[PDB]
Amino acid sequence: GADGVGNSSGNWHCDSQWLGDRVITTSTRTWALPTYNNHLYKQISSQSGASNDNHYFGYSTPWGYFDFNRFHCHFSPRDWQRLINNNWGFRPKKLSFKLFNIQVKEVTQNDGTTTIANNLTSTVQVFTDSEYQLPYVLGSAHQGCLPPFPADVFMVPQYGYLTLNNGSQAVGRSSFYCLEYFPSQMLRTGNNFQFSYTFEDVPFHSSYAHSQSLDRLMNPLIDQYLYYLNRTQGTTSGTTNQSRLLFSQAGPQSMSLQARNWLPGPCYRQQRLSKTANDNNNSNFPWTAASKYHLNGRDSLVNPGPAMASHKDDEEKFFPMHGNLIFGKEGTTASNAELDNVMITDEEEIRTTNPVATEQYGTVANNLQSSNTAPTTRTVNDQGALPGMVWQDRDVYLQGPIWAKIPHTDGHFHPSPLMGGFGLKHPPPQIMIKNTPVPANPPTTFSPAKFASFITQYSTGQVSVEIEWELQKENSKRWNPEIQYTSNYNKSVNVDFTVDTNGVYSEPRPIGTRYLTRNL
Amino acid sequence: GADGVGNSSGNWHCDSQWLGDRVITTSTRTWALPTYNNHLYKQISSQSGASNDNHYFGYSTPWGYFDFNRFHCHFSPRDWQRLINNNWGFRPKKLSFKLFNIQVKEVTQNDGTTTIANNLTSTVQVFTDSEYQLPYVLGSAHQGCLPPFPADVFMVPQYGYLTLNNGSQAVGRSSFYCLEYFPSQMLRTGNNFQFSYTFEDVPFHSSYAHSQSLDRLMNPLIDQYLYYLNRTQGTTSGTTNQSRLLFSQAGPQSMSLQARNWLPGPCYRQQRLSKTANDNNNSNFPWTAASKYHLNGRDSLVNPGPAMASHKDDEEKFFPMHGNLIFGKEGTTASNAELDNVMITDEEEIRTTNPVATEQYGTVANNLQSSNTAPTTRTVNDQGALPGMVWQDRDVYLQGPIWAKIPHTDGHFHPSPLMGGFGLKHPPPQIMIKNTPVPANPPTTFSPAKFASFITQYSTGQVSVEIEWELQKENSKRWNPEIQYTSNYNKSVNVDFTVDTNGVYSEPRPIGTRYLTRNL
Amino acid sequence: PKKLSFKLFNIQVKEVTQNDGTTTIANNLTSTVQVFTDSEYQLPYVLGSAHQGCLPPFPADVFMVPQYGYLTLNNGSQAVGRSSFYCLEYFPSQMLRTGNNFQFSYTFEDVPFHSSYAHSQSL
Ligand SMILES: Nc1ncnc2c1ncn2[C@H]1C[C@H](O)[C@@H](COP(=O)(O)O)O1
Ligand SMILES: Nc1ncnc2c1ncn2[C@H]1C[C@H](O)[C@@H](COP(=O)(O)O)O1
Repeated sequence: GADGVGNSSGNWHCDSQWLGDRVITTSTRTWALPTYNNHLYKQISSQSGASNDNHYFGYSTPWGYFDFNRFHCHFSPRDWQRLINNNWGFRPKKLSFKLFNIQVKEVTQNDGTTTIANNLTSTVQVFTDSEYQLPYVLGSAHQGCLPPFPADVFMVPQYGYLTLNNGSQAVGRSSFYCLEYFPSQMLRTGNNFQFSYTFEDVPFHSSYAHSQSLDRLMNPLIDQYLYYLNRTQGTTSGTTNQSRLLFSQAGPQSMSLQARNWLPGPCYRQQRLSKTANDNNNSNFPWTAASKYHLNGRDSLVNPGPAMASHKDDEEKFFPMHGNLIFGKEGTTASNAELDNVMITDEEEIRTTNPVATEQYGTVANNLQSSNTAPTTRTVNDQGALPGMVWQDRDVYLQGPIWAKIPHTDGHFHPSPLMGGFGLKHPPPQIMIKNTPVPANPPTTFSPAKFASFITQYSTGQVSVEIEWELQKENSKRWNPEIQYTSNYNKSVNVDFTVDTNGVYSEPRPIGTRYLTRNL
Repeated sequence: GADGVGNSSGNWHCDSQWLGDRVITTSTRTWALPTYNNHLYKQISSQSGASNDNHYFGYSTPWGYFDFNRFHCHFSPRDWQRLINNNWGFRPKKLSFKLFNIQVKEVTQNDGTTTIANNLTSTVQVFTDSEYQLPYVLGSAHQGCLPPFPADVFMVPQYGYLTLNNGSQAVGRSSFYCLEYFPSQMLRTGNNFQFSYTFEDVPFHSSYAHSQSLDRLMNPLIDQYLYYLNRTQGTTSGTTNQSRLLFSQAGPQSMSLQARNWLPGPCYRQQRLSKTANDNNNSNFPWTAASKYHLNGRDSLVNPGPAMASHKDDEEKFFPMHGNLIFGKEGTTASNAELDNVMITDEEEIRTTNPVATEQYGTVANNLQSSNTAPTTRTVNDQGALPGMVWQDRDVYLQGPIWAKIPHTDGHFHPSPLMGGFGLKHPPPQIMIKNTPVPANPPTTFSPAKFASFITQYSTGQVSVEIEWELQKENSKRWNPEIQYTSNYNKSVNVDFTVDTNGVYSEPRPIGTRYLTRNL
Repeated sequence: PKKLSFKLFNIQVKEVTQNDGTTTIANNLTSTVQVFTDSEYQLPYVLGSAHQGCLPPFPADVFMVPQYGYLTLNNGSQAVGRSSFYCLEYFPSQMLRTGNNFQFSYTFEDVPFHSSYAHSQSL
């Protein structure tokens, strides 16, 4: 598209309607972009002896980027409700990215007054990493996404990437990337940017919860025709009754003893924590007692491990040591905030397919029992994969991640984003943005010296993201009502999901996705 | 249709699927029919001096009838949920009635043993009052409908009608009806009955509740340009300031004083009752203090009067003297049951359009105020209709009535069934049923005497009712979540809407229809 | 497995009466029976749990048709709000009198051959 100065290069498209078979979410926000790194690429690295498991090496780029890898970027509270309460599952389909109404303001600090004006002849630069040649930095829960509330304005984040490193140093195999060596479209006021993307085939999310259990799958009325051993010694114990091999036919009575066809999902035990700050051990163990992995001799915390249940029945107070995603309430410092200032997510719908995160896995034998030796039991704390296991993945919440770029390696197992969502080989490419550097005043004499005197300026405009969603409708013969998400009809202070007395949108609680029931 | 003995004349069609634009409810139940009134039409009437406001005159017919004027006859608990939580409104469209799998069993009491067998050569008789010539006895909350639970069997009710009466006596203008003077189809085993009906145009029900109020409709920020009088005397009161006419311009501050364009709905004050059996007056006033009407010098209790709100804000304990429909729990005598044995329905969603049932209506002047006379106020307890009034009708619950035959008179006002539902000029006609009388053993000598010796027999079979429902989808731009009906996810004793330990379906609570919000 | 053909026939409905000390059994011709197949897989699948009531190994043997019972999500002896109650009457079913029959055809999906072999080599 190509138009003029006094002619808007786009309209405000923010709406969503339903097709019963699918739903299209249109979102528009206002963005602002500073000049990052002073038009410079900078080599960043770990502090000279400041930390060990946090060593790193990379670069800081003068470029910014757009992101909307949060569900609340596209769905409104209400829409999310309809979605959750009605559909077995859902998925992404298409994508439409649009940049418009661009304005480049240049600022000057004269005396003690900052004046801002229009630099019409100035441009901005956009390009999309569709060949996936730039390090994919999205899908890491970073901030700078689109505001949940449409009326809010946001600052466009800065691009920074990491590389292979040996402590504070780097290896010869490390990689340096210049985004200037990429063809980019430059835009003046009245120019716009267009982009269309098509999601790959990716399994529906589980917007459902099982009404049956793995162990409670059989028939309560009929007995099995299979036999198991339940008595090794205990006979008609009185006279001459040491031991005897006795077998029983499985019945509704021997419910946790019946033959089985399937196993629970894998596991990686997490430490149990209480929300009550006195049930816990009087010691600081969020690192020395937490489950972690290490690569290249570098410890890294296994935060959202395999999908495991948060708590067993009749507790609802013990959450796993970081066994789930925790969201921070609006207005709360990034450094050591209170327990009443965060929102911990409960994964208690997957109890029927998944092992409890804090609890064990089960029992394993590890000896040759006999008259000479007593049978030994081992408590299994870590279980790899097994032929016959079935599990449910995590959950997506209104403010959770949407997709994630599956790493390009030789092998993957069950490539679903650990933080939750859709694992994509080729995910919505990265869209870069940056203000074209404008040389300040040059000398009448020639200078070979690198240019570093530029006019200070920032850009602003609108951005629009349209996404189509395929839906999986609900087909259940459940007689009684199922559970639905709802607002408290009671007389209330402030309205859930709303601005306050001085204009600040706030998301009260996290929103699960599993409210509807399907069988096994 | 015409087939044989060992050939079922129909299948069990009980299911419901959705079309997003409409929903079709198919229901099948098993019915049983005795021989009523001993194959006789009987003249019934009021007891010789047993009651005065309960005097009556009519007849008892040997016929039975089919009824399904209850929503739970067609919708399952779950379906009702989907319906309620998703649609602005709904309505009836088509109808399909089917009778089949008929069996006529004749019983004989020989000694002390009742033997039951097959009388194949016996018939049953059906016909549908489509000319509306038989007194419409449906839409009166009578019992004998189709069981909420599909597995339950029901007894087919008996037909009885009333006529014009003068106390215990009747007038010459009274009417006697013989259902034998109607053409009816007789069916043997293997015969079936078919019937299709088409609902008329009738306004959608309000499956919504207003998010705005009548008095709270204007703009909170801007002031009106209209003026009202708010001060008659109170001036700069000190010296020589008796009285002065002063007017104010309506503002957000004068909120309950601003000019108005609309009025609340009509009213007929009801007496206030408390659920706490000690707040009330120590006197029995359910008749001597209740609002009632009288025709022909006969008192009749105004049970579900005009649609009025049950209680004002911050109470939820005071219900109107019969100002709403009350349902009896499963297993509870018809005579003086406990308060904890009934379900009282709350009409607290229509607070914004309707006057409170127990509270007053407002203030009216009734004198010519002056220096000589002080202004007089009258508390209005009864308000007819008024140009500019707007009201919401009652509500339909999972177990409430569906339709009602609007009486054929010279005039109607707002012909909506007082008990709630769809007022129909021509509602689903009455379907009659009766076992064809079989003469027992006759004498070898001729007798002119009326025959009264018959073989005792009862009929049984299946019945199927299919109804199509037009839906009005939800189109709201509400940002925050709306309230939804849901089951308590908590650890529970018995499951809501389910059979118990010995096989008895029970409906826990009444189900409203207004969960979604629309503006004014 | 590849294909499947299910057929019900020669149905007879006998009704019994205990009069004095003698049980008499006779024919109730006008009586029906009801069949339906969960093809939408909406009823809890209770098969494949080694239960009894299958078809007799020996053809000459007669068998009793088992009863349907299912389980749901539970919290000890209690149930959760997310539990599910199923009524098989809310399913369209075909009713049969004497002389009526039931027909059904099914097609297995692609599933790897079973190992009717044993390796002559070792790992
Ligand atoms: N989010 C997501 N994306 C892709 N695949 C998923 C996902 N979640 C579960 N799976 C399953 C579906 C396939 O059966 C399997 C392919 O693994 P492979 O290692 O590709 O053979 O992985
Ligand atoms: N249930 C029902 N049936 C029919 N009409 C209804 C109903 N509820 C409200 N109304 C309104 C709709 C029309 O504007 C008006 C016709 O009244 P009339 O007296 O017919 O001129 O009555």
